[PDB]
Amino acid sequence: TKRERDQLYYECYSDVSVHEEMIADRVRTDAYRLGILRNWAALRGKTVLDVGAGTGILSIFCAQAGARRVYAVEASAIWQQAREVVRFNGLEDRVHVLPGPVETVELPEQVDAIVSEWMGYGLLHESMLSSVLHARTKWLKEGGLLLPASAELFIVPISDQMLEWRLGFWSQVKQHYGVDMSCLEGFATRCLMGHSEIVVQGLSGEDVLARPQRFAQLELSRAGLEQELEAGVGGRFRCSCYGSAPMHGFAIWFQVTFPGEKPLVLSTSPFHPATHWKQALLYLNEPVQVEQDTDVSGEITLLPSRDNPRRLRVLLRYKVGDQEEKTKDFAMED
Amino acid sequence: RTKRERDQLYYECYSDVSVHEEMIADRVRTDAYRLGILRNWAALRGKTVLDVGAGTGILSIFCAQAGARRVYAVEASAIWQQAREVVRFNGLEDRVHVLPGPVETVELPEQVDAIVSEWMGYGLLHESMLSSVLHARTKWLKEGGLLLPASAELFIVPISDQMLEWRLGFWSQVKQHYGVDMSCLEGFATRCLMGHSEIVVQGLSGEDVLARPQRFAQLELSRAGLEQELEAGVGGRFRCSCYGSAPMHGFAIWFQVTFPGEKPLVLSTSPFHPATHWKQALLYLNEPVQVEQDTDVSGEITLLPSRDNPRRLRVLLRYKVGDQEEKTKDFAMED
Ligand SMILES: C[C@H](N)C(=O)Nc1ccc2n[nH]c(-c3cccc(S(=O)(=O)N(C)C)c3)c2c1
Ligand SMILES: C[C@H](N)C(=O)Nc1ccc2n[nH]c(-c3cccc(S(=O)(=O)N(C)C)c3)c2c1
Ligand SMILES: Nc1ncnc2c1ncn2[C@@H]1O[C@H](CSCC[C@H](N)C(=O)O)[C@@H](O)[C@H]1O
Ligand SMILES: Nc1ncnc2c1ncn2[C@@H]1O[C@H](CSCC[C@H](N)C(=O)O)[C@@H](O)[C@H]1O
Repeated sequence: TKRERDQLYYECYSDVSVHEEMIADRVRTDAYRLGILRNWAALRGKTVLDVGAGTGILSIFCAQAGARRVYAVEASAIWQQAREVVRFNGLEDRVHVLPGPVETVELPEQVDAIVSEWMGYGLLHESMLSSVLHARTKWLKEGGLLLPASAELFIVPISDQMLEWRLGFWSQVKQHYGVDMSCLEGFATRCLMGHSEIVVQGLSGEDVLARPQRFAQLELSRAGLEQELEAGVGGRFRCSCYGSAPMHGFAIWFQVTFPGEKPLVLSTSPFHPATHWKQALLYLNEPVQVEQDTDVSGEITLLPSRDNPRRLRVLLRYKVGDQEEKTKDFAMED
Repeated sequence: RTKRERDQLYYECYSDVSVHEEMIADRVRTDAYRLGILRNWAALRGKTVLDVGAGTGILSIFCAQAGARRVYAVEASAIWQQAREVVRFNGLEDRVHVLPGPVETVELPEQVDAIVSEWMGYGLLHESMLSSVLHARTKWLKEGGLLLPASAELFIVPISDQMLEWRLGFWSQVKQHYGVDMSCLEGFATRCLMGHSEIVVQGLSGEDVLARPQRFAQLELSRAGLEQELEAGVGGRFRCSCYGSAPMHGFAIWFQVTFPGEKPLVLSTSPFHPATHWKQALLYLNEPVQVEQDTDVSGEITLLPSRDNPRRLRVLLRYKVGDQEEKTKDFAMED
């Protein structure tokens, strides 16, 4: 039920831990600070809607860039901590915390700018972008500023170092304890790779087996986008492996772009500094060995789950070299 | 919340590889049992063994290697199928017999000369598996029979969790990195991280320990009314004296278990010993208390099963810190 699903979802954000995690994410939090301060021209003297203000930090960054008024809308009980932070920084007169969903809140005026940190695992887990787009339609003036303004999604075949050690563990028992358990490699593979869950795990550049491929671009200003999101977003990809590796499946990640000076990009690439998002891993049922110039192709759609519209679903089709086309349907882990 | 529903959810954890990888990767735990079993070759060579919860079968195989003639590997989760294959692959399928199902209901062809079991949960008694080992002792161990391990001890000490101290202080550091003062959120963070009634499993070290650890219970597995003690709740009074000035966050408990020898082998989960998968079980007060050198800390702790889930550890804590009034807190193992 909606009532139950919202209450359960907002329960997460009424607790300190996820906000500690988000603000401790320097890459994420510095990116928004600099994205905002670099848009001082467009914000100074202007009104801002912060969609999902949480502890209020981004609304305060907007005030510090010289916005005349900032509506900090927060649906979870954390709105009380945002009010306390705004009062505590002496900005009660410039930042107004409004409890409740952005979909139903009443702003006194339309706004010149929206700022929101709406991105989930795999970019679209939690489906918060719908709330930002709802706010854009209803509260942003024609021509108004969107922070960030766009998002891009990337895919690449990976060999996951940590998964490889966990799979290989059972073959090393004999050397450690004088019992041969190498026969549980099959079992370990079914348990760790044969599930249909998206796995959130940080990779390094060494886990990446080809040139990453962009499979989608979301321009938040593009009319049509709400409908695209419920249809599902994605496309085809093609790439060539660098070398011999046990391929475990694919990583997807995203970046978002603030307008500038010059445009600031917040990346969640494994080639770039770690963020709380890590990457979203799509494991094959078992490893497939690949080689220099092995062709990996397929097609991916990100769409909301039927039973929970905040639950990211990934439909993957893929071909590794001369192995036949396969299909796998993933849902975000609990 | 039916018994058959609680059981199938519990055993579904053990039917998956992850827990068995974690346990076998725990060198301290796994070496202690290898060594504790092989050290006991005398009483095992040519003898019958019951392995209560054989899992992937590893301890059942240590016993065959120790020279046991017949080992019954009882395992209630679907992992018994993986144990059968491990035994087969190590060429031991005539000495080690994997029997599926709960030890409470399975049929051995005979009484056994030894029980071995790795029954220990977080805070020692989380999962309430000791009850199954004792059921099997009563029902299947011969008079004068051997138990591996033989005893367990519970320990308690006031702690100043350096990790929690960092997390509570985090909101005071926001102004320095980002130019926003969020120091006013310390109270909120304290309510969230300390104000709940969950036992937190977390690895401490000496720097976290505020006093001499106190033993608050000794479980001799051979002792008669132990099952009844477990139902009533095991525990006892404790008192200690703080080492220095510190924000006290609460208590850590841990356990060791002892195998008979050589000398007796002690598997310890103390924060002063090498790290295990069990770590320590943390009991936080609702908020920090400032203690000083020689600040007196005392109370009484009971460990017992929860009412709704009998496999869920509950801790009743009564404590007093200096001249603050006695307080009470009732903890249940985190899910
Ligand atoms: C949208 C925003 N920009 C964001 O980054 N949110 C974050 C940030 C940090 C998180 N740490 N863990 C989680 C998390 C953990 C478990 C479950 C879920 S959930 O089902 O999507 N949920 C919100 C209840 C989320 C985080 C979510
Ligand atoms: C008793 C045995 N000796 C042992 O050490 N068991 C272990 C060992 C490692 C574990 N890693 N995580 C868990 C764990 C994680 C979630 C839930 C639970 S549970 O409620 O107690 N349950 C079994 C369903 C347990 C472990 C249990
Ligand atoms: N439809 C909606 N209306 C209002 N707030 C929402 C919302 N959907 C999600 N939120 C809130 O949006 C927040 C996203 S997390 C980001 C919090 C804060 N802006 C920061 O950057 O640290 C959560 O607090 C969540 O409760
Ligand atoms: N009453 C019971 N009867 C049989 N098996 C049980 C049981 N209670 C718990 N178990 C099983 O006991 C095991 C304990 S943990 C794994 C122990 C394994 N012998 C090892 O040391 O690596 C789990 O596999 C669990 O499923």
